[PDB]
Amino acid sequence: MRTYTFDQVEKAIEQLYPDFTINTIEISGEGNDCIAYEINRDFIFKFPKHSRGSTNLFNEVNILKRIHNKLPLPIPEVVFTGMPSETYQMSFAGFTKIKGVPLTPLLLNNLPKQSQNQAAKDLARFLSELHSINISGFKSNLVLDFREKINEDNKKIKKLLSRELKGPQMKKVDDFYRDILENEIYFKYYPCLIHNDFSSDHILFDTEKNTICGIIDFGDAAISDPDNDFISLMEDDEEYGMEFVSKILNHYKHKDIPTVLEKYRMKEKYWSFEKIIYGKEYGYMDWYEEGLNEIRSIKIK
Ligand SMILES: Nc1ncnc2c1ncn2[C@@H]1O[C@H](CO)[C@@H](O)[C@H]1O
Ligand SMILES: [Cl-]
Repeated sequence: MRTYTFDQVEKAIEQLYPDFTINTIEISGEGNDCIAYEINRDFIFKFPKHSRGSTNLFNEVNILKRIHNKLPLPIPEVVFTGMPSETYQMSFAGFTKIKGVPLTPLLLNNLPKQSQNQAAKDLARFLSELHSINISGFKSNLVLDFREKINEDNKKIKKLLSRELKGPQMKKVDDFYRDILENEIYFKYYPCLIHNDFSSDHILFDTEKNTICGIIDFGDAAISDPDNDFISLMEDDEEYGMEFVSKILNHYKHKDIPTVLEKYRMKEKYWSFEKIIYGKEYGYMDWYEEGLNEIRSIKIK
């Protein structure tokens, strides 16, 4: 992973946009892929920590352009873009800053009921529109076929762990994957554009009006199961929990809530495997070793 000096950030931007005066530059936050810099309190510029992150940033730029002006909450607008090199598909990008603070579960549960309900309705409406966007222009690098993802994961896990697990432990890994694969419910969805990291840290809130004022972080958006964007809201402490999320599902007119729950339960168990792979694909040994220990020692449905 690479980090950046403030000077490097300013030089990179100067190279392609020499007429843009930078007065203020501060780190705004940081995810798996990118470090974010707030520039002139007007813009957020993302700089990739690594190649994989850069490809995600390239995709985020492409998606945000394709959906500009289509959705009923504000989303970042692409204003500046960097260049490809032998290392990065895109060396940086600058988006409009969306104002607001994350709608944390704490903040949400302290709102008056009327604003909680309005927030659930505004989310459903946003997701209905997002999930309705015409996907036919989106190439295969943006398509995340869940069955292919599960089979490809099964193969990455075997390749990574065949020297790390004993016989019965790998047996339990095969039983687990066989069980998921034989359940049709995970695989029969109508593919749609999904945010795919749809959680409270990415939902921005205006406390003067008590209304959601933006959705951010599209670097994982992909063509996939629309249910992914309800399950990412559901974790009982970390996120909103079921009472709130069923108001979103009801506003969205979801026809099959129990399927949403079943997907959520499966994704809870699936986390150990995600941790191994993420471990290696994003260079986080801590996750790797945590996921390995869980496969080694603990029951998995
Ligand atoms: N366009 C934006 N407007 C407001 N905050 C942003 C924006 N983009 C990124 N951020 C912040 O920097 C982090 C990493 O992208 C985000 O989760 C958020 O904290
Ligand atoms: Cl469209």
